[PDB]
Amino acid sequence: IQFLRTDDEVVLQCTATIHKEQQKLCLAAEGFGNRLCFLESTSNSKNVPPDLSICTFVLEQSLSVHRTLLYGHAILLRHSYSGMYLCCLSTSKLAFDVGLQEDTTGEACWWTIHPASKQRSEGEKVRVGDDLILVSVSSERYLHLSYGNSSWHVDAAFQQTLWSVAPISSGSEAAQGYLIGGDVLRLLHGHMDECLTVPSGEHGEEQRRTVHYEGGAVSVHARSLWRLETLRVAWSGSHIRWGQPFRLRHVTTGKYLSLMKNLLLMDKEKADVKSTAFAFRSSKEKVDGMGTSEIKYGDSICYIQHVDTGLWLTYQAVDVSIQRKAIMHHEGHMDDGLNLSRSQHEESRTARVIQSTVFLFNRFIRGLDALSKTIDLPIESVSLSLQDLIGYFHPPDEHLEHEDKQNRLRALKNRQNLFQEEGMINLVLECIDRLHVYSSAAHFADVAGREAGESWKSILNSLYELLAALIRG
Repeated sequence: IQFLRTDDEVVLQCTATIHKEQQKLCLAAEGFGNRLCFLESTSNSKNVPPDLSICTFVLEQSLSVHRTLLYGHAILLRHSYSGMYLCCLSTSKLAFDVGLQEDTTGEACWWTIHPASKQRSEGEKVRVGDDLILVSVSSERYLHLSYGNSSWHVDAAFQQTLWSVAPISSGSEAAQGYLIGGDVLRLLHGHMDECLTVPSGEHGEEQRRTVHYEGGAVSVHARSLWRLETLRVAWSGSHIRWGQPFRLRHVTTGKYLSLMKNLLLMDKEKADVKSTAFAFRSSKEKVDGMGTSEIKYGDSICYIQHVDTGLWLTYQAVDVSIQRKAIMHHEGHMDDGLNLSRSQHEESRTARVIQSTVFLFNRFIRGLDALSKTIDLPIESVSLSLQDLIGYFHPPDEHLEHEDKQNRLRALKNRQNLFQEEGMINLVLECIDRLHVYSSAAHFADVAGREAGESWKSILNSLYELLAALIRG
């Protein structure tokens, strides 16, 4: 029986009815070019990996109207995926939209926690697996589950929804330097200065599915980053222990490492447990809460094992083809030992930004191609993504202090490098080329609709500006 404390990470869950069956849905948001919260299912996990990373919130503050959450407290929920804050927005007749904003000033980002039943009282400690009611301080409406146009949405309304809080991680008891569920990391043969990765961003989607080890500069690039995702929901951010099963998500392409007898990255929808579950072992020799920390970054030598087969993740020596292909084998090599290395928050965020940008721009491009031959043409998301991307690359305002300026400048070079290495310049150029097929905003509108026509020039101007950001000194 555990209590919630600040700096704890949680998923907010509600129960809904789908195909006449109660399914538990999780509160989620992206925050890259979309601010609105939505709902993420945890169904069929034995066959479809859940996307827990967009659903995860950190309990940042908790006060009277690390500290234990009490009923009656106002709390501030930091979305882990974006660094933005759950808030009651002023858009939507009597409901408001719920989403993310940067600004924690004002009452909009604050939520009071209330008993679901007489079982709990104000000032009492919030227990893990207590069903909560959450009230917006700014609007006095409940965090609410609603039905509309054949789907479930989240809004702020004067009707109640019970939310359960599932604990993910507890930052106040996360041992420093140890592997934690949901970590973004690299996997290295340190002696070889090689890391586990996939072919570069100048190859197409189907060409980017194969996995190999590569030395040199990839060890600071986005394509060598992986997210480790455990099989459980509750305590998905607990310490990883030897032999505990997990999936490895390739961040920059979103695909999951899978065994067919070859290794291949597979779409979410194809990523079943038997083919995608691996574990760390400390050699190849024949619970609830954070748990005991066991696997140390930099220090532990780790062997990756496929669970259903027992086979070892290993390499194929180069025959007398430069790079060593990743393969599965019952013996492997005496120097198979992986050294784990934790991703910096910056490169980690940038890799996630790139993967959602690529996904959105690819939809945009496919929409444009369909126009020139029921079309999905996300003009609004494209426009907002481009505004966030241009902010992401904003040069430090000349008014900042020295080290504050130098740190932003260092961060900017890293973002530019990572984007460039993932082929983002050519992606931006391909969007420009497709929009340039049109003579004018009116030409585009005649074909794609008024709204599209009214964003043609502004999207183009943003693409040009982003391009300039992607190459400036």
